[PDB]
Order: sequence, then structure tokens, then C-alpha cells
Amino acid sequence: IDQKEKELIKESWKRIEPNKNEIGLLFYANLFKEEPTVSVLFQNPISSQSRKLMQVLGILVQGIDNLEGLIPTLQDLGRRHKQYGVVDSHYPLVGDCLLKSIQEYLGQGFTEEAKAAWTKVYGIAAQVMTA
Amino acid sequence: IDQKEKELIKESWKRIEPNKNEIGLLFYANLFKEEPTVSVLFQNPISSQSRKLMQVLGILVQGIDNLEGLIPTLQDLGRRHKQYGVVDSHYPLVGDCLLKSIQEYLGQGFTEEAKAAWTKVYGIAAQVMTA
Amino acid sequence: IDQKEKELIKESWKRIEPNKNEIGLLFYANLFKEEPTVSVLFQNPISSQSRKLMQVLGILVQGIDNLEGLIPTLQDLGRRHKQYGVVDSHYPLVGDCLLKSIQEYLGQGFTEEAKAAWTKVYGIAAQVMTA
Ligand code: HEM
Ligand code: HEM
Ligand code: HEM
Repeated sequence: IDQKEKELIKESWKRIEPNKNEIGLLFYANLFKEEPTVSVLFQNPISSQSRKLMQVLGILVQGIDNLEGLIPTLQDLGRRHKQYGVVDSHYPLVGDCLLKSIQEYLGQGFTEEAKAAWTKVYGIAAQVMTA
Repeated sequence: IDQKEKELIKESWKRIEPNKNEIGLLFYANLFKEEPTVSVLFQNPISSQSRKLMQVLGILVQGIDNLEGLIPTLQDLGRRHKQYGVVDSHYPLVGDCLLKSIQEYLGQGFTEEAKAAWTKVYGIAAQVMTA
Repeated sequence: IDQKEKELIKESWKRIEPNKNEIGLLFYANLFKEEPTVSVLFQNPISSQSRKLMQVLGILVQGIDNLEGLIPTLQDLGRRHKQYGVVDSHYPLVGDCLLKSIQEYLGQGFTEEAKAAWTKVYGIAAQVMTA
């Protein structure tokens, strides 16, 4: 993750943040339309789950200058996800759906370079979580 | 089985399947320690026998939306089992041992919800096989 | 152990190792079928037991150029074995079953010359453990 990529994360976060509730909820709609059996793993109200996911994305942004410091957090997270029945193959699905939902809700406000930076950051977080 | 159970079977199979050889082999070790008398019935290499049992569990997953479609297959397999010396009381022994072995090998990666759904699917298969 | 036998141990271990989880669990199933009386000695989860056995076999391979260096390790392990109820006459049975299980899982992958070598290496380890 280079300096330009860090600043693209911060800039695009300023576009995602004020629309975070909508982007999270669109993400679950899009995810359950693309993989029609994964919704059973979600046992809590989806509005609550969406707040949790968007809070962690905001933590990644907040730590973007030193993702290394987020390694323990992400490891603990990744462990809990195995306990929910989440498997390694779910991560590319979730990443693609999240990035497409951000791109969908913001349109041109989410730039191609910003989406490339988020692809990398998600790929990092997924690697750390899946050990 | 209901829609949530069908989904749990499909999603949990994504963790059981890549570990299916180990889970099968663990299941024969566990079954032979729990009920040493049953081991005489197994006359073929256990490495090949585990492959066959795991192949049928994959078929149950592939067919899980319409287990009725599998009734004739399961009836033929139940008839063959009677030829091997298998009797009705062996089915609950085998289901307990198989479920325990998937729970052992996967630990908390086999969720309580998935275990309940697989418990039900095993019961259905054992019922069809024994008429 | 001569130079050629040492090489055969090292050669066959590159085939055994990637398969070690399955070979160790197949060994328990086969042991418990061949010798139903001994399963009562194995009181911990067999998935964890198999990991422990295959780890020590790795250590025997790692130290194959100087098995005399492993004498203390093997003495300590043999003492533990007495505390688990294991007696000398168990050793040939376990060795036979272990070798037959590696042969079964690898087939053609396990040559006669490699099986002979492992026979000698098992015999050395069992002699040391039984002092
Ligand atoms: C970087 C990727 C991800 C992040 C930041 C993330 C974030 C979160 C967070 C913050 C939680 C709340 C509970 C906890 O902290 O343990 C959660 C729960 C959960 N996540 Fe994720 N997640 C990610 C990937 C995934 C993937 C790939 C899936 C696959 C479907 C998934 C499915 C779930 C499920 C099923 C729950 C539990 C919902 C419940 O309470 O029933 N997550 N996730
Ligand atoms: C849902 C439950 C079961 C499934 C899916 C299943 C599956 C299989 C399959 C696929 C075979 C290969 C031969 C064939 O297709 O006829 C087989 C053979 C066998 N099964 Fe099962 N089985 C089940 C329950 C049982 C039970 C309850 C026992 C009681 C010990 C058992 C004992 C055996 C034996 C002895 C053989 C033959 C081994 C040999 O060839 O010598 N199975 N089983
Ligand atoms: C070269 C031969 C063997 C090796 C490398 C080996 C390795 C081990 C290892 C690493 C352990 C873990 C506990 C510890 O480290 O003290 C162990 C435990 C054990 N071994 Fe062996 N072993 C061998 C032979 C045997 C034989 C001949 C038996 C006879 C049945 C046997 C039965 C057991 C039992 C019952 C335990 C304890 C299981 C428990 O925790 O309940 N092992 N063996």
C-alpha cells in the first residue's frame, strides 16, 4: 500500500462515510441476490450487521497509515468469522459485492483509482483474517 | 428439511468438503473404537471406503433441495447395506459417530446450526435406507 | 542404518508428508480394526493423536543422519508409553499397521525398498523406546 493509495482510501472514505448506511444495506441486498444461500449465516438483524461492517471499514480507514497495527484486530476478527461458518471462498465474493455496491451507490464519485486502492486494502484485510 | 436447513447444508459443505478425506478416516477410527464389533463388516480398504461414504454425502448435498429425488438411490443403497450385515440399530451409532467426527475435525468451524441440519439430513437418509 | 536406507527414508518422506493427516488417521482406523483390544488405550481425540504421531515421524526423518541424537527424546517417549498401558508386544503390531497404512494410502508411491527402510527405522525407534 503506497502513499497515493492511502490518500485514495481517505478521499473515497469521505464519499462512502455520509452514505455508509445505504451502501452497507445495498451490499447485503446485492450479496444475497448473487449467492442465494449465504444469507443463512447472518443470524442478526441486517441493519445491525450493516452498522458493524461499516464501523470496521471506518477503522481500516482510520488506521490506513499503519495497517500493521490492525493485524491483531483482523486476526481476532478472522477467527470469529471461521466460527460463524465463513470459509475462505466467501471472501472474494464479499469483496466483489462490497466494491460493486460502493461503485453502484456513489457512481462516478467512486473513482477507478479509488476502487483499485480499495481492492488492495480488502485483499490485505482478507489475507490477514484467513491466516 | 426447511429452506434454512438446506442453506446450512450447502454452506457448511464448503468446509466439510476440502476436509472430507480426513473426516471420513477419523470417522472409521472413532466408529471402530466406539463399537469394535462393527469393524468386522468392513472387508475393503478403509481408504477406499471413506472415499465412497464421502461421495454419497456430496450427493446428498448436491440433491439437498429435493431429497425426495434421491429416494430410489437411497433405497438401493439400503438394500446393499442389508447384504453387508448392517441392521437398523447400526444407523443411530453411525450417525452419532459421523456427526461427532465432523465436529471434532472442524471444531467451532462446524456451527451448532449446521450440526443440527446435518443431524436431520442423516436421519432422513437412514430412514429411507431402512424403509 | 546405511546410506541408501537413509536416502530412501528421506525420499519417501516427501510423498508421506503432504499426505500425513490422512495416513495418520487411516493408521488408527486400521489399528482399531486389526487389534480391537488396543483402542481402549487411546483416550484423547484421535485427530490430535494422529497429529502427534506424524510430528514425531517427521522428527525421526529430520534426524535420520544421526538417530543416536534422538535417543533421549525416544527414551522419554517410551516411559510415557508405559504410563499409557503400552507393553512391548504392542510395538510390532503398531509398526506393521503403520507400514501397511502408508503402503495403502500411497500405493505405487511407496516402494518395497522404502517400506523395508521404514521397517528398520521403526524397529530402531521401538527398541530405544522399550530399552
Ligand atoms: C474484510 C472483510 C470483512 C469484515 C470487515 C467483516 C466485518 C464483520 C464484523 C465487524 C462482524 C461483527 C461480529 C464480529 O466482530 O465478530 C461480522 C460478523 C459477520 N460476518 Fe463479516 N466481515 C468480513 C468478511 C465477511 C465474509 C467474507 C463473510 C462471508 C459471508 C462474512 C460474514 C459474516 C457473518 C455471517 C457474521 C455474523 C453475523 C451474525 O451475528 O450472525 N464477513 N463481520
Ligand atoms: C447414511 C448412512 C450411510 C451411507 C451414506 C453409507 C454409504 C456407503 C456406501 C456409499 C458404501 C459403498 C457400497 C455401496 O454403495 O453399496 C457403503 C458400504 C458399506 N457400509 Fe455404509 N453407509 C451408511 C450407513 C452405514 C451403516 C449404518 C453401517 C453400519 C456399520 C454401514 C456399513 C457399511 C459397510 C460394512 C459397507 C461395505 C464395506 C465393504 O465393502 O466391505 N454403512 N456405505
Ligand atoms: C515408534 C512408535 C511410536 C511413536 C513414534 C509414538 C508416538 C506417540 C506420541 C508422540 C504420543 C504422544 C504422547 C507423548 O508424546 O508422550 C504417543 C501417545 C500414545 N501412544 Fe504412541 N507412539 C508409538 C508407539 C505406540 C505403540 C506401540 C502403542 C501401542 C498401542 C502406542 C500407543 C499410544 C497411546 C495409548 C498413547 C496415549 C494416547 C492418549 O493420550 O490417550 N504408541 N505415542
